Amino acid sequence: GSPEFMNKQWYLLANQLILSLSKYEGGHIFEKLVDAKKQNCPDYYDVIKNPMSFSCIKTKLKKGQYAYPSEFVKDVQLIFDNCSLYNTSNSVVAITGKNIETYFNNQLIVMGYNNFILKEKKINDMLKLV
Ligand SMILES: Cc1ccccc1-c1[nH]c(C)c2c1CCCCC2=O
Repeated sequence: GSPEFMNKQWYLLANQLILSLSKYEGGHIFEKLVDAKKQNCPDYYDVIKNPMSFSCIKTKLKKGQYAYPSEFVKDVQLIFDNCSLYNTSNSVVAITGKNIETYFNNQLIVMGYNNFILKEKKINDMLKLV
């Protein structure tokens, strides 16, 4: 397809997808960066050195700071990885995090978003062939 047209497309799906995650059940705990004091987890940024939240990703989208479709997924997946790292598997937060992660990955399938990630790869090979 048209290269800039494609970029407009997956940008639209990303902005849609981050919004669905904000409204999904429990998504509000990933909306903002954790305030270690107000959540009384005062060791959070001793454990999590690469913090990420839905609002950070929204700002990147708004600022046009994603060059590839995989870069958006990587940031969302980072939220889920921080969540499972910090919270024990039998905790409310860990369980909530795995529920949103399953939903995010399934939206990637339903929305055709993964085809944009596949496209990104072959273009970079097509560029390697030059
Ligand atoms: C549980 C909660 C409520 C309101 C705002 C943020 C949170 C939250 N969101 C994450 C990803 C958290 C926490 C605090 C509990 C332990 C640390 C954590 O992973």
